[PDB]
Amino acid sequence: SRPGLPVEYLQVPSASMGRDIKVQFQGGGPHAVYLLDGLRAQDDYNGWDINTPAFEEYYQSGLSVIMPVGGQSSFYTDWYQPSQSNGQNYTYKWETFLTREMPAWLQANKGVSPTGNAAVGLAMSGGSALILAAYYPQQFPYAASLSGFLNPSEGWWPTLIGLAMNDSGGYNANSMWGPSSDPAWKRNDPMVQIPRLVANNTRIWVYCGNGTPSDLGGDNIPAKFLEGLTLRTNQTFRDTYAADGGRNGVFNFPPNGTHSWPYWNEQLVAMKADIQHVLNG
Ligand SMILES: OC[C@H]1O[C@H](O)[C@@H](O)[C@@H](O)[C@@H]1O
Repeated sequence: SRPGLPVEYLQVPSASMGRDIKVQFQGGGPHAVYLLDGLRAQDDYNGWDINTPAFEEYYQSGLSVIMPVGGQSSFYTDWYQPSQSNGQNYTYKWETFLTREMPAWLQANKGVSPTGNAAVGLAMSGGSALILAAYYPQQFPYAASLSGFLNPSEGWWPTLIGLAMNDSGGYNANSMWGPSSDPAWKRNDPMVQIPRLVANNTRIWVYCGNGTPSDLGGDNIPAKFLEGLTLRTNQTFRDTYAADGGRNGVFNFPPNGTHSWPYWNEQLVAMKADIQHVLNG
């Protein structure tokens, strides 16, 4: 990162996962932007730090920046069981980590507020961000989804998500939310949870690109299909939000936008003033 940036790397114990979770962190205010990674999340650095100047862009913004590290194919959710076939030796509990363990550690050690924050996700974690806002409104009054999979329980989505998770580290969607008919699928479906976002008055920022090249993952899915379905589902989400009385959203579907880190970063920059005004202001 740019010289002079007070960027830290932390080891935050997760009791629920029985291991330490690495977290990249920049201070600068009591409230924070949680920057969530995609399907191919690595164990060294969060994709936002690898691919974008996020820390530099939010330096001296009055907001802290939190980039959890790890959780390949996790959907930032609490799984039913260890991923069956790839030999995972514990159960992912990333919702517990993000909503309890991590904010408790950051509050106790640094004074970061557990409440009044923003969740910003892309691709895999676009839906995660909205789900976090749906069920933890005090923690996340603001959520952004950038090229997110916003109707994971519908139609071919469980199949596509299963394919993409397998293509990213051999993870099993069935171990995560059960068979596609299990209640966990709808529970974690932003489209289904729109009325929670409306009643919570969540400030939502929803971007979606189209075409190629793509950083969505799921490269094992026939060319162009995931990229187009992601757009169509985002458009349906947009229409449904309005139909359900939603009145606190920004929807950015620029025709030249792609599902790629450069556009996701452009959106992160574009929403900065928006987050500042909503969270601080
Ligand atoms: O996400 C934050 C959670 O953990 C914090 O430690 C609690 O103080 C509370 O603010 C919340 O239950």
